[PDB]
Amino acid sequence: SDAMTTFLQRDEFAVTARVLGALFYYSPESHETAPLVQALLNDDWQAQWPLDAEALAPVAAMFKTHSEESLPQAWQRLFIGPYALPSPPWGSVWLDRESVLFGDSTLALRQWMRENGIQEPEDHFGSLLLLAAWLAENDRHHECEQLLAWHLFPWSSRFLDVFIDHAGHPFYQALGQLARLTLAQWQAQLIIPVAVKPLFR
Repeated sequence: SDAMTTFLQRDEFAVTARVLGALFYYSPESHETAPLVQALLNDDWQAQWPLDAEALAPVAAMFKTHSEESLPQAWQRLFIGPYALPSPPWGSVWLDRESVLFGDSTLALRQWMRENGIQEPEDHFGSLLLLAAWLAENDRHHECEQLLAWHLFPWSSRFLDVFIDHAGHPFYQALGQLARLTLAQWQAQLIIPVAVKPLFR
């Protein structure tokens, strides 16, 4: 490392948070993400992602792996309904004893946001990554690390493990794996430790 390469690489965190967050937040047909989806399905991108090539290669291939289920079918099944979601992408599902939306962990996140002047529940996996990206982009690094350590990482690894195991569409399995690898890199570099919180699901 040196100061020049570090500065030139400043956007690695935020851009990867934005990609991962968007792909969990928006439908794969959205104007926001369809071009990214198309590139993951068809094009050469992995060299530009800030992970080791050996770790990325299987993931890039998994994105391109065929299913008879369409991406819009999978998105609906995984994130919308009507049947229970295999891995619901909201923090309070994992961190609240009753496993509801707008739970106690959601309120803890809200309080933290309010005390730091930061402004549908807020604890969606994709929403939290998009918020982390915004914080990093606006030079609020201390706050970004608290968001990750206290409000995302206590549940994200569990959510991702279940999602990867049960997604059942290669595109979304790959997205889960990419997120797991990327967030693990971030966790390993965090200045402060992850809050250890009970997980109920």
